[PDB]
Amino acid sequence: ALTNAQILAVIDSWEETVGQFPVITHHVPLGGGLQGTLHCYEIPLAAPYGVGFAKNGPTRWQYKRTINQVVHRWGSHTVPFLLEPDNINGKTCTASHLCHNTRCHNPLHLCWESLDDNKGRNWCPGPNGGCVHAVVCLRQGPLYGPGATVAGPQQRGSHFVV
Amino acid sequence: ALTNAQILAVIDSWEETVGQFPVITHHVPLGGGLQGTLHCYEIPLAAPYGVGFAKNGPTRWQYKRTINQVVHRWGSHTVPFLLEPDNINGKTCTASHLCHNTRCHNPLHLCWESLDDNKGRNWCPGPNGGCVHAVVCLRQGPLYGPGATVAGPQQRGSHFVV
DNA sequence: TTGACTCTCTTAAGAGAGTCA
DNA sequence: TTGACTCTCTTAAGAGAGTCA
Ligand SMILES: [Mg+2]
Ligand SMILES: [Mg+2]
Ligand SMILES: [Zn+2]
Ligand SMILES: [Zn+2]
Ligand SMILES: [Zn+2]
Ligand SMILES: [Zn+2]
Repeated sequence: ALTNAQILAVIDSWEETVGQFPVITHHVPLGGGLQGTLHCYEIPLAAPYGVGFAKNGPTRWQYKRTINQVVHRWGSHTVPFLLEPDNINGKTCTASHLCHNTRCHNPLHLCWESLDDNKGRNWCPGPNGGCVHAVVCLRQGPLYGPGATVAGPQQRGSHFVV
Repeated sequence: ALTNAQILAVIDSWEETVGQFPVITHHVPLGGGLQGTLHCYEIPLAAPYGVGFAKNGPTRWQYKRTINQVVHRWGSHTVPFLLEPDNINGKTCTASHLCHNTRCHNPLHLCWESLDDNKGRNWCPGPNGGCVHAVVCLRQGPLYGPGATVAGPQQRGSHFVV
């Protein structure tokens, strides 16, 4: 809600509830031929999810609290960042999964950044493969690699140069 | 329907027309602190665009030819790839700008790949900065870099470990 | 046959809000 | 007040199809 105290209280309640989610170990590529271990705090697959949580989409959830008799609701991964600016360079800030695991609500696996920065982590080589993200990646992005291009640049005639 | 010879004739007429688009020289980052040059063949900003071309969206165009009284229409960047497979790994193939310049229709600046591969080139370090795309990038992706993350992973209590 | 407009849709990373019990 | 559902929207890389003269 409006007060910093009320916001800190929302963050504290969220952390307490998510801290009781099942902790699932995931071994992950780091880049550079190395592997690491992440501990994700995963929201349940079906109701009940936890106090204050409800599912609004196949992999979308919301957290809600009643403050001053009014319901306040947020995207379930945005709560850690309620005291941060909600935009940057005129772009909306988004909750970004460093573990690339949507059900995870571990705030040690989340950052707050533009949707472009968020998306781009999918292709990052990872913290041991050359990640240059100032807020460093926790793993190599799941889509990093050579790709599967069907056809490359080509011309039939002689009208074009690179 | 259309024979492979009719398709080649469409590609040839498309190349003839695109080859007469204004050619703009762009200096671009290659990665590794190096600079290179790309020559983009840019569709005009407003009508007329060129024989067979029409705008269906702010940065979307289509190419149209009528053959034996039947109207055929294609996305304006898909024409170079009409003799190629149109899917791979269960994913639709898309025209992917190696020059990251949507108005460009230079077929030497295009490849044909999944939408995920396509998007990922936005963050590639480039052909002189560590690109691992099998069909190599022509330049560093426009969104490559440290990013502008507003807040990193953090917790208020001690409920979480990474 | 052609040009110049019109409309809505896909994907996968993210969102806000209403209806009931 | 709290839970469990419902719906559509945003973005930026990409698409298909209709109308009129
Ligand atoms: Mg993400
Ligand atoms: Mg692209
Ligand atoms: Zn996680
Ligand atoms: Zn990274
Ligand atoms: Zn180009
Ligand atoms: Zn590349």
